[PDB]
Amino acid sequence: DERYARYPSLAGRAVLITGGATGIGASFVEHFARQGARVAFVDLDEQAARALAARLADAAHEPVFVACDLTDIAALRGAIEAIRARIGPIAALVNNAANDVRHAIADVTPDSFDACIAVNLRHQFFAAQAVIDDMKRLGGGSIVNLGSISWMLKNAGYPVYASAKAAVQGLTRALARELGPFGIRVNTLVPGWVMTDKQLWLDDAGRAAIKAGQCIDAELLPGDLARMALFLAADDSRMITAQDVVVDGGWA
Amino acid sequence: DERYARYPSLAGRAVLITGGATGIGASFVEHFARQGARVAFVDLDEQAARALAARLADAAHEPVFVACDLTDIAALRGAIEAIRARIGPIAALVNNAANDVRHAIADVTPDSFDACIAVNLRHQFFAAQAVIDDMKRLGGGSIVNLGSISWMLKNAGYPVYASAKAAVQGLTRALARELGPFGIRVNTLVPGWVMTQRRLWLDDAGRAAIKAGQCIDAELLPGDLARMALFLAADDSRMITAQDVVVDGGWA
Amino acid sequence: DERYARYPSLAGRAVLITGGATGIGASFVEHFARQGARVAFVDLDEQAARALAARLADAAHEPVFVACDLTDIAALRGAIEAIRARIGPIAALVNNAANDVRHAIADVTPDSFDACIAVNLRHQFFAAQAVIDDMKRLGGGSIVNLGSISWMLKNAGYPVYASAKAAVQGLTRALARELGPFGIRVNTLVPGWVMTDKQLWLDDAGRAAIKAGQCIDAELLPGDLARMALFLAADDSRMITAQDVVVDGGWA
Amino acid sequence: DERYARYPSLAGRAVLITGGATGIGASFVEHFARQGARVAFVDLDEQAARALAARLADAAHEPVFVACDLTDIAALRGAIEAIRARIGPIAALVNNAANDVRHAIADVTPDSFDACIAVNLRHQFFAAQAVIDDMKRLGGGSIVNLGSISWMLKNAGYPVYASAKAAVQGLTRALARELGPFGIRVNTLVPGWVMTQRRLWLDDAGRAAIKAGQCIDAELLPGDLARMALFLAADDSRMITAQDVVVDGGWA
Repeated sequence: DERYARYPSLAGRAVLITGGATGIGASFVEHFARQGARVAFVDLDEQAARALAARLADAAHEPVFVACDLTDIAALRGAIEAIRARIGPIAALVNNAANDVRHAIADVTPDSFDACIAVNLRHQFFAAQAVIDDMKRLGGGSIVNLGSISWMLKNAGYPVYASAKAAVQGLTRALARELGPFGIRVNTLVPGWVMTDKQLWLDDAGRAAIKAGQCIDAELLPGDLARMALFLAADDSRMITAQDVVVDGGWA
Repeated sequence: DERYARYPSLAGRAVLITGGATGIGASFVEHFARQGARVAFVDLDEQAARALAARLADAAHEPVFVACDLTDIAALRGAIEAIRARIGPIAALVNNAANDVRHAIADVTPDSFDACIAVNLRHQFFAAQAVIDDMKRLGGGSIVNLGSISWMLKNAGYPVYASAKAAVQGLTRALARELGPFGIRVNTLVPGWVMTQRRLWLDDAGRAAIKAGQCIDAELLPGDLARMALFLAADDSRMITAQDVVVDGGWA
Repeated sequence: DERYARYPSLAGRAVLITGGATGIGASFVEHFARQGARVAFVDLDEQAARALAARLADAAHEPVFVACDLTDIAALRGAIEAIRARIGPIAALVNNAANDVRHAIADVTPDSFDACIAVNLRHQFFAAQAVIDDMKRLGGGSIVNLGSISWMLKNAGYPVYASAKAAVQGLTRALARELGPFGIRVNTLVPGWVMTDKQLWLDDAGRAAIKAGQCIDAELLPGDLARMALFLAADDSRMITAQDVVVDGGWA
Repeated sequence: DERYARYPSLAGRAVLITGGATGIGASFVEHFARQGARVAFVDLDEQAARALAARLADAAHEPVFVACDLTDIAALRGAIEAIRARIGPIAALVNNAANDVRHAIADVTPDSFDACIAVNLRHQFFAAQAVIDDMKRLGGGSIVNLGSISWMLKNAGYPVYASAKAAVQGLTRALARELGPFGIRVNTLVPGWVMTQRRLWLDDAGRAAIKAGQCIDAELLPGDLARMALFLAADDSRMITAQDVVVDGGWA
């Protein structure tokens, strides 16, 4: 859309997005590709991944995909290595992959707790760990960790997810301190209730909750999040680090 | 600088900046003018205002201004009315004017308290009040209120300034709730220690404090803040409202 | 009530409460009096003040009252002087007086803005200013500034009140830094929606909002706030300073 | 110390503390025991646990304990069941056990990540899970989760610990929402730099950092935290839930 910004510093920039095949992940892939970045992404959904790359084949750089289960850290490290060979040293990382499946407090088991941490928090740390050397060599970079307003609203229904997403604050801040001396910014990008393909299907009370919660009476869309990530990855935000950057219509 | 973003939605957009003639105010005026906006500003200092407009006369629109004292709400309102006559309805307001002069707790008088509130907080409210109808007519807009990390760091030296700048949170949030039904966003933009003053001129302890405080060991510049204001005023940030948008190298 | 704490350090302690005649102010007066403190309070409502002192005449110390309009700083300073003569150097100050009268954005005038700041924020600063020397002489003390969840929830209906109450954060933090070297703690005490005599009179939507907002489905009462203030004024909280101490059932 | 509060509601109250044998854990055990509570604790170190109970055998109730490894959720659950047999239904839980061992970003492995989450966050969830039914039966209760200012200060040196301690916010808030309908409060208790280590033993720079950070130039002690936990577990704090209750001298 011609109304929105063009970021010269993203042209040719190596950008890695996790969980990139669907949802806001796919919006990140599309937006970066349309800015001329050299995008790569990982996901489990190979069919969706191929579709996304195909509809972006007319970008400056067709996005690169590697299938990966991000609960498997060895696999993730291998995928990042394979990606670096194709797009070069990673300059921006969007730690997006998540799973907000509901779970009752009483039903949580040690294994289900661990799985929730694995699919929401743990890979953010290990993906960051794997790109630091690249960013040092580049003279800086930007790591964008996906958070959530879930815990900020004190939502019921998924206590380990709320915990995992609040954890991102600590991850972001700790990494920002250690990586800032190398020009690496680390920020948490916090979506509100994003209307995706998966998310008029609510009941009246759900619509009322969004309208009462948000200050702005409009649907939050993937592109709202993606444009914020563009700015955070671009040179334009070089002194923004350790922030909780909330894009939510004013709810939380 | 050709590395930074261009925002097509700012071309021709009417933007009003308070305290525009010096400091970060002048950086906001210049950045908006260079994006092609129709900029107006107010400032106490007619000479500084004249100089700023003159050196931006080669922009798409030469910035216009009214010299006045915004502790005088009648004068502020008259200035905004005169500006609206010259640039049309206001689409973005940057509520920037401030005065951080130091004051000891014991030296504060009722008059000096009131003056500090007048020059730091009060005009933000009244400038906003004066542009709401324009933004409602336009179908949206963006109000950017300047905050400060002073109170976040619990700085000594200016307790009424710390109070006035913390107050901006409440102003922002209250306005965001009432104005959001019309597509008007209201955010607080929070600078760190901006080198308008510079690190080199400090003593060893002063330099050390900034280096220890910030995550990134680089000088924060007016342009870091101005680029964030561009994004907040542009269509790109349509669902970002009620935020404390901190640009400070990771200090606060 | 015999179930609640007894604070030995409050016995005989000089405690000043502003706006003490009604509402949570009166609850502070009662609670401190029942702990054996030497209480004084200021208020405009002389009838209510006399009633409150009369029903507490059987405490260790009958509370002392001085009528005062806290928009008049000279009067406030005079009242504090008169109070010090009766209860001794002030060891704890509860900056409680407030007025949350609703006001439309469009209806705010320079005078009404100023009056809202005067009756909500300004006297907190000046009462603090007037007790610092006492607390230095005592070797420490505790200043408790009343805040509000209004601005935290981004409530509509009173933008200058929201601003004034957010300002308390800056006041508290700035004072905490400067006064901490003298053992003076400064904290913001933040009530939720307190059910007072003034506040089953809501409509169904109002009750639903409180039940949806609070985590705990019970009425917040003055005593919930008053017990927190006891702890903050007592020796028990000697290392708690610069906090936003929220007592609200989990809403904000 | 006769200067501090006595909480009548803690007499006979069943209180469970994790990591009870050392550090602030032992201070919690002692303070609750001296208030007349029926204390139980778990700890890895059977010898330290035995010593602690022995030196508190003159309390109204000698503390009881189970030595176990709370990275083993089966063992934790078995311990809590054995404790409930000995002290009755649990009315207050202090989720204290932690390990802040330093770790370089590059040295973190999947195993070491998981172990850090296990010893800092995971057991908080499972201990809470194990006491909910008791608190529902009792008609209320208090769960106090230990946080940290580490991540608030953006400390380097232990990124997974910072992550795990930030996660506690989400755990607290999520549990507070679901448990509040039963009168169960859930709060995060956040210590500063507690002198368990002491200022005198630091180098000049270390002392300076605490003096510059804290508003109050005094050593934070275990008792500062323990008294706050008493208040949070006592009836006195019945409407305080979902909070980050920071006891840190004004640093964070």
